[PDB]
Amino acid sequence: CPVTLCSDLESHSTEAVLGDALVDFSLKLYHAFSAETNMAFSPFSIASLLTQVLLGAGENTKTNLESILSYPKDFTCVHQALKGFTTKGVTSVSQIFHSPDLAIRDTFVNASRTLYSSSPRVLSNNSDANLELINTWVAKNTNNKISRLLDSLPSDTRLVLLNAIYLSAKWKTTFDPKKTRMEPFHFSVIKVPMMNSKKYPVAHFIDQTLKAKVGQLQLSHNLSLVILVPQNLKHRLEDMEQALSPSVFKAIMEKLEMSKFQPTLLTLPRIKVTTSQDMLSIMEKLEFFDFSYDLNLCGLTEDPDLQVSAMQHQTVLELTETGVEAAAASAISVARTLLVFEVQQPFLFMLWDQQHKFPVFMGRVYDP
Ligand SMILES: *[C@@H]1O[C@H](CO)[C@@H](O)[C@H](O)[C@H]1NC(C)=O
Repeated sequence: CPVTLCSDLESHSTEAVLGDALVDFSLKLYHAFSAETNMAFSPFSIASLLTQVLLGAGENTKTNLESILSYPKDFTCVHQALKGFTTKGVTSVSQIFHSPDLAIRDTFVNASRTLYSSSPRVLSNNSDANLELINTWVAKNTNNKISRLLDSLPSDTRLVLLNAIYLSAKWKTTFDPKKTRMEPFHFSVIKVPMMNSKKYPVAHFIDQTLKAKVGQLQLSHNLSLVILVPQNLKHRLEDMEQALSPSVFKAIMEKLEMSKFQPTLLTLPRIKVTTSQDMLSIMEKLEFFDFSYDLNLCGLTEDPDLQVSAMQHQTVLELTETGVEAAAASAISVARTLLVFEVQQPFLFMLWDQQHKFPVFMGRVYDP
C-alpha cells in the first residue's frame, strides 16, 4: 500500500468505458435482485458507494470490487470519470463519518475532498446523535424523500461511507391530471392509479429477441423513462428478463436512441415505489468467495480492525403528471429489508441517462 494517479482524462473514451461498466453492473444487480416482486433501486448509487470503497481499497479487495463492477484492470481515471456523471437532473454526493478513534489517511482525505468536495466527519460518543447526523445528511441530499435511511447505529460503529442521489425532471409533454383515473385491476380485486393520454409522444418498437415492446418517454435534462413490456400475454416477464443480456440491452438502447417519438395512446401506471434492501447481500451473489472476509482498506486507514458486513440501500421513485422524482441512498452500515409496492401489469423500467448512457434507477413491476 502507498493513492492519487489520474492526471489526464480523455473524456469520450473513459466515459464510454464507465457507462458500459455501469450498464453491465446494473444488469448483474437487476438479475441477482430478481432471484418474485416489485422494486426499484439505483445501480448508480450502489456503484458510487462501492467505487468510494474502491478508492481506499488495497490490492486483493480492488480486484474483487473491480470484477463486481465490471471496471477494467487499469481504470485509474474511474473516480474522475464518475464525478462528471452528475447532471442537472441528477445529484450525487458522498460522505464519510468515523469515530475519533479511527484515523483516516491524509491521502484518503485529500482524494475525498477532490472527488466529493467533502471531508470525513467525526462521530460523537452518542449513538442517537450519530444516527440523526447521518439520517439528516441523507434527508438533506434526497430532498427529504429518504428521511430515515438507518434504523440504528451500533455503539461499535467506527466507519460509515454513504452516497445519496436525487433525480428530478419534468416530462417534455405533461399528462393532464383530470385524465388520471383509478382503474380496476384484476389481481381480491383492486383499483390502481393510471395516467392517460391518447396522443402521448412515445418512441417505441417491438424487439423480436426479448419479445417485448420497448418504449421511452422523454424528460428534461437528457433523462428518459424506458419501459420494456412483454409484447403480449404469451410471454412472461421472467423470460424477457433472462433474454436481457448486456449485448441485447445495448442494441435496444442504440435503436431506441434513433427512434422517433410518435403519438401513442398511453396508460402509464402512476408508479410510486419504495424499496429498502441489504444490497451487500445481493452484491455478494455476484462473487463466489466473499470479499468482506479479507476486506483491505489500507488506502483509507492504517487501522486493520475495520469490517464491512452490510450495505443499506433505499430507493423512492415517483411518477406524476408533471415529471419524475427518484431518490436513493446507500451506506456501509446495518441494513433492513422492506419492499413497498403497488401491484401492476408486468414491466421493467429505467430512468436512463441518455447523455452518459447508463441506468440511474431501475425497477420491475410484477403481477403475481
Ligand atoms: C493533502 O493536501 C494538503 C493541502 O491542503 C497538503 O498539504 C498535503 O501534503 C496533502 N497530503 C498528502 C500527504 O497527500
